[PDB]
Amino acid sequence: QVASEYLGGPGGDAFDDKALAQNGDITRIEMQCTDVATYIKLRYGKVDSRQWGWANENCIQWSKKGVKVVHELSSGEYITSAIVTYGKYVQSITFKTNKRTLPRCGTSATEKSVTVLIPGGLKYISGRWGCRIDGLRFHAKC
Amino acid sequence: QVASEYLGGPGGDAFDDKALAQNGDITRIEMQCTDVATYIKLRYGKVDSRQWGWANENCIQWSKKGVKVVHELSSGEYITSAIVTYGKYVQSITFKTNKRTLPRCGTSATEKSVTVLIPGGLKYISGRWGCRIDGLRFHAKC
Ligand SMILES: OC[C@H]1O[C@H](O[C@H]2O[C@H](CO)[C@@H](O)[C@H](O)[C@H]2O)[C@H](O)[C@@H](O)[C@@H]1O
Ligand SMILES: OC[C@H]1O[C@H](O[C@H]2O[C@H](CO)[C@@H](O)[C@H](O)[C@H]2O)[C@H](O)[C@@H](O)[C@@H]1O
Repeated sequence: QVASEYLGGPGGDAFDDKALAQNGDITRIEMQCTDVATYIKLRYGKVDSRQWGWANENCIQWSKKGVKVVHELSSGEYITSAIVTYGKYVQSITFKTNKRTLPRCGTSATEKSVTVLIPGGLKYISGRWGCRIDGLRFHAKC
Repeated sequence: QVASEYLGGPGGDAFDDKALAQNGDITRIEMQCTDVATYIKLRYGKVDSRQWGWANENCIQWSKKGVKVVHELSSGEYITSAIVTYGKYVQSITFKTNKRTLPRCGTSATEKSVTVLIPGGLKYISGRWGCRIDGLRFHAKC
């Protein structure tokens, strides 16, 4: 059960998709994307997680909201790396799969950048959330 | 298994430790170090690789040489992060493990930098080499 280091800060509430991933492979990525990433929501098999971020509409006081971005993954498509910029919060996320690169969620990439290899493909994510994505951790199929 | 991008230039000869890595986890890191890193040589279990770099002593016409730096990894110690600065060649390499940060090899770190995180630990390296380290690629365990 390999896992990256936790990337981000201590705010928000803890979430962990571990149990949900027992449905199977990640089949879908949903995020909300502006100058930063404001939520992430993965689908394991047929089942979506909760919306991890943009806890409520009044969050518009502390950041932009953004556009709902979906990447449906095809059979046998696995997320094998992520470029993450982060500090107190997750700022931007760029996923790469064994089949294609995907656009960055979060047009600003000015904070500390890190390229995370995800051995075996991404199995699931954990992290912390509130108005946005306080932090992420990548759990690998390894 | 999952691997990073190739970091560096097109010169030298390709090398690949994949087959050697079947002999075990990385137990030792040897590099030659001046203002830049001029070779790298890992040990996989008890099996040493060839010296990847500093092909011969007249390489001194094209860069400084540097000193031999050896770091032995303890049992259960693995490389979780590599900061590489590079351009036409690899310039500097800073390894971090799950137990410590090792000193940078290559005192100059002015070239383009990338921090590669490897959850579960680096399994092996590949790349290109001649008088120095033309390029490096990092391979995870799955
Ligand atoms: O509701 C008041 C606060 O809203 C935000 O704080 C929430 O969301 C943050 C980012 O996800 C979390 O770090 C934090 O713990 C949550 O309370 C806003 O960022 C705060 O500045 C507001 O005080
Ligand atoms: O053999 C003379 C050459 O030495 C150097 O080139 C070798 O090492 C380089 C760096 O590792 C490689 O890029 C190159 O492929 C090798 O031939 C030097 O860089 C050359 O100028 C010399 O001709």
